[PDB]
Amino acid sequence: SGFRKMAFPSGKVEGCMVQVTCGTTTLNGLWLDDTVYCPRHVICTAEDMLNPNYEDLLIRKSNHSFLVQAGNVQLRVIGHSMQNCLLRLKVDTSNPKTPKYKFVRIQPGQTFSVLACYNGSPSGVYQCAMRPNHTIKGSFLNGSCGSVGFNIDYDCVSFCYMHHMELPTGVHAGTDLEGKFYGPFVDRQTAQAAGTDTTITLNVLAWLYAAVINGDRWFLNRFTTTLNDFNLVAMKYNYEPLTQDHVDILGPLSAQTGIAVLDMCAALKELLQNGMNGRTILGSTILEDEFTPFDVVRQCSGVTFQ
Amino acid sequence: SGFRKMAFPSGKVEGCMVQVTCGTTTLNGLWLDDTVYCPRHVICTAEDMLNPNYEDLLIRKSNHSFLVQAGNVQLRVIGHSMQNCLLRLKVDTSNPKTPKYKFVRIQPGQTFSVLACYNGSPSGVYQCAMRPNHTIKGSFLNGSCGSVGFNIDYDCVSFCYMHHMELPTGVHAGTDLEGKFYGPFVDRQTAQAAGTDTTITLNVLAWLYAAVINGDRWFLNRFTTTLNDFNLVAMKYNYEPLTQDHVDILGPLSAQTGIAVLDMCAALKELLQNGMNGRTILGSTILEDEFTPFDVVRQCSGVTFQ
Ligand SMILES: Cc1cc(S(=O)(=O)c2c([N+](=O)[O-])cc(C(F)(F)F)cc2[N+](=O)[O-])c(Cl)cc1Cl
Ligand SMILES: Cc1cc(S(=O)(=O)c2c([N+](=O)[O-])cc(C(F)(F)F)cc2[N+](=O)[O-])c(Cl)cc1Cl
Repeated sequence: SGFRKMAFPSGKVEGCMVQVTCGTTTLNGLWLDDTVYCPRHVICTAEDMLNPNYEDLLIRKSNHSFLVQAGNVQLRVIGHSMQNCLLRLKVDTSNPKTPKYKFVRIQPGQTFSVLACYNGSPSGVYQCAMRPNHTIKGSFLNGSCGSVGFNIDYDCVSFCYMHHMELPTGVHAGTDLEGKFYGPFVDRQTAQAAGTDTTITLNVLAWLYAAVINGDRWFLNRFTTTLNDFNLVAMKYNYEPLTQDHVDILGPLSAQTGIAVLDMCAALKELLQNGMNGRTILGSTILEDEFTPFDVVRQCSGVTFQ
Repeated sequence: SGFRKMAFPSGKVEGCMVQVTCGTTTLNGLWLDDTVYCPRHVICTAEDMLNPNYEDLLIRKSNHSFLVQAGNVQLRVIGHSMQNCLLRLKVDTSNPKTPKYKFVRIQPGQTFSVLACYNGSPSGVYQCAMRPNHTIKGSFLNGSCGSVGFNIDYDCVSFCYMHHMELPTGVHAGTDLEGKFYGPFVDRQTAQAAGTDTTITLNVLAWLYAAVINGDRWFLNRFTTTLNDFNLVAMKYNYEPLTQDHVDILGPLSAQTGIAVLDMCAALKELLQNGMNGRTILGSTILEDEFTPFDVVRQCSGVTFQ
């Protein structure tokens, strides 16, 4: 029993973190096989960040412009290229600790683990959801950029995030491991801001199913609702519209608990209109939206506490 | 910016997790040098758990009664002893992945990282506080016992918890790595229950300092208080009494933010009596008590957002 925001064990990623230095700028890189990945912003100087032309800044560099440090060992760069907002540095040593991996572009609403790192040294690990507005509420200080986000699937690490910037509201933005930003953000100093966000409806419903699996039914009711009537309430409370696809995804959780998805939606509607009346759900006084259906099935028992 | 419950990177502990089998019972063990540590409950049968005599159950075992599996490799037990509520199995191979480590007995209020494990395979990692009533609000299913709790100090892993049981309220209990239980619990099936708990005052104050370091001052006020007047309010709201030692510990955070500890206590008192009036603190609608002063200094910037 219990229910916590659980991260994936981080060892397989820890063995991939390196330090990349260009000029006066140091940040983190990801070393897989004979390639190091890092934010291309490493090549900017303290006067370059307003309107840096990365094509122009990079042509002016050589392989030995880049210092890559793996622990106390210095790796030699024998090649370099730009891929979107990342640099790819070829090095003369293949990472012996390379795990099985893939690069994936995650969808909004989906969760992953972040290994926060400074100067190539892992510092902490925590779970994050990709917000609908394509930012994450991370925890990051200066020098964290190049820290990565991942999920682990058996022995395979699916890398999905590399950190690049903090936005004015203190939330965070970055790219996939192909260097394409999540969201409309750019790696230069502008007036960019997070767009308005919304609550991840599918994840709140997932979490209500987790609460029932863990033995709590207090918030249920005798009503049902149609998708459309639910969605009228949803927009009132700044929730994502629920779709038939989302209803289908909740099938397994619905089967395990014997509660119809649209009946759970009726419960949510009531929670939204009436509040929680001093009560908690899985320890929480608020409706949580950073657990996916997948996250609930991973962590919760396969047999419910009836 | 941001503020999250951050766990320590778990790789150094992942390389220490093994599977221990005796009879029909399988659970997790911790392999350091040539010793495997695990809960002594591994030697009970399905009819032994009411009043097992572990001295009696163990004398009846040999070294080959125990099957220890490290990944796909079988370790051979060449010795065994009981230390309080743990077994210590000597094996014929020293763990090549042994990190620098120590065993520590943590105090209530203190936090650590849990590496949740099943059948010797790490599954997830999350941060926990040792409650004043000596339980933890973990997330654990059948087969998690022998999962460990730890803190990491440079390259040194300080092991402080090994998991043994779930109590009737769904909270968790275990021992230090000398096999001594935290709390009055015993490793047998009885009517034992968690005693009443209280909020960790020192940690709530720490977290209020974190909120100010991160730029938020809304909850402050123009008042101060004495220790004694604060403590009158504290017992009303089921908070730990604040002591001069706790005031002294908050010194560094007090200096960084320019807010006197007893002035922050006046703020807490007001929060306790008046509520949060629809507002949040570091994203939270409630007062959080699972971050220590140490945790705040580890994660927060050393320069406050004035
Ligand atoms: C990719 C990257 C960006 C920055 S940044 O200078 O700090 C930065 C950037 N940025 O990416 O160039 C954009 C923005 C904004 F415009 F999006 F707000 C804000 C910041 N910032 O936190 O000062 C730093 Cl230091 C390091 C890296 Cl690796
Ligand atoms: C050390 C240990 C205990 C149990 S236990 O059978 O599950 C157990 C124990 N226990 O430790 O013997 C005590 C209590 C209680 F009395 F404290 F409530 C409750 C349980 N339980 O969750 O069924 C299991 Cl399976 C595995 C281990 Cl390694």
